[PDB]
Amino acid sequence: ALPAAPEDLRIVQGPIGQSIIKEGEPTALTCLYELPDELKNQRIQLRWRKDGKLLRQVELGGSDARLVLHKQNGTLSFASIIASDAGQYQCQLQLEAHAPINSSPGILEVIEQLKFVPQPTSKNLELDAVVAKVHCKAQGTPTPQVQWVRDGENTTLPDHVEVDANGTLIFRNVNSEHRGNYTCLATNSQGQINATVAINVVVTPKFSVPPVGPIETSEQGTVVMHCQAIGDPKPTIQWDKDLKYLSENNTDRERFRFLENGTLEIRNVQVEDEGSYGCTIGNSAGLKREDVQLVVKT
Ligand SMILES: *[C@@H]1O[C@H](CO)[C@@H](O)[C@H](O)[C@H]1NC(C)=O
Ligand SMILES: *[C@@H]1O[C@H](CO)[C@@H](O)[C@H](O)[C@H]1NC(C)=O
Ligand SMILES: *[C@@H]1O[C@H](CO)[C@@H](O)[C@H](O)[C@H]1NC(C)=O
Ligand SMILES: *[C@@H]1O[C@H](CO)[C@@H](O)[C@H](O)[C@H]1NC(C)=O
Ligand SMILES: *[C@@H]1O[C@H](CO)[C@@H](O)[C@H](O)[C@H]1NC(C)=O
Ligand SMILES: *[C@@H]1O[C@H](CO)[C@@H](O)[C@H](O)[C@H]1NC(C)=O
Repeated sequence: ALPAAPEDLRIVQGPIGQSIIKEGEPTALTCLYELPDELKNQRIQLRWRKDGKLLRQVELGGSDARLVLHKQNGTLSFASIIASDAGQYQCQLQLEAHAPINSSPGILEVIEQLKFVPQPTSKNLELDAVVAKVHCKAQGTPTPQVQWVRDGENTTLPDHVEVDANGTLIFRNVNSEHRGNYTCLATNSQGQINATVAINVVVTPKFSVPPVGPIETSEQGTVVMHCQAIGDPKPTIQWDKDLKYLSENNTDRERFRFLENGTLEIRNVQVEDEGSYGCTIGNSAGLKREDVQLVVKT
């Protein structure tokens, strides 16, 4: 129950009753004011509120951003409208220790861009994964309907593929038939947008020929240890000793032979050659390692 503000302090041109603006467009809401000279040194605040919440304020009397409030004329200016700018706006002229002067409210409606939020992207699913999900959400005016189809010659979603009420594409017990290009369509009266994404099915490496040991030999003998892998993408193999990689850069080049088929052959075995040798198999999907003990008998 604060005292009323003086009559010469007033909002001359408040916001328009209703504005409709397209997302991406600039706009501005008005709050032209008259500030009498006998208050120029008082604490006077011009505030803009959105849905009842303070949004911008500037002191009018005593002591590149997208959304700014201009001191001289009270304009709330939007350099570019975004969907969340929609709401009910009101400006206030507030002298310290007095009742605020309230403008009429102004409704700001935004014609939203038809677009995905966010835009679906390509995914790699693990073979035999129990559940895998690909979200699809869009905005627009009105809110668009979202659906999934398969791209290409056969548009039907494979078995154990479904779309839930949120537009989420769901794969159950991922198998090789799930691989393909899948299209999310968002449709309303503004048109239709189409995000097609690659859904690949990958397989972490597995040993087809794992290293097998213990490998026992005598000094000056020759040993071989094997490593071959399968997977999708085609895995690479890498030899280590005690988790330290092995190559020509750190082994005797006339004794250690790294064959193309994954086999490691050690000629003229020495006592120091003993230890734990490992093969790591890897692709873009994952990694595995298996090790073997090399025993050198005196
Ligand atoms: C208020 O002043 C600013 C700064 O010059 C200007 O950009 C804006 O257009 C003005 N408001 C109106 C409604 O003209
Ligand atoms: C299209 O794909 C579905 C789902 O995998 C399958 O059941 C159907 O037989 C396919 N149709 C043709 C003509 O290949
Ligand atoms: C849809 O999303 C909401 C969250 O907005 C969640 O609570 C609900 O469980 C989801 N529905 C399904 C079927 O996943
Ligand atoms: C998707 O389309 C691209 C381009 O046509 C093609 O190379 C690819 O094999 C298709 N399928 C997947 C799973 O990416
Ligand atoms: C979706 O867009 C792709 C291009 O990315 C196109 O090849 C495909 O035919 C479109 N699908 C539909 C149902 O419009
Ligand atoms: C790799 O090739 C070498 C030489 O031909 C052979 O001795 C070895 O057994 C091969 N490894 C496997 C796992 O076949």
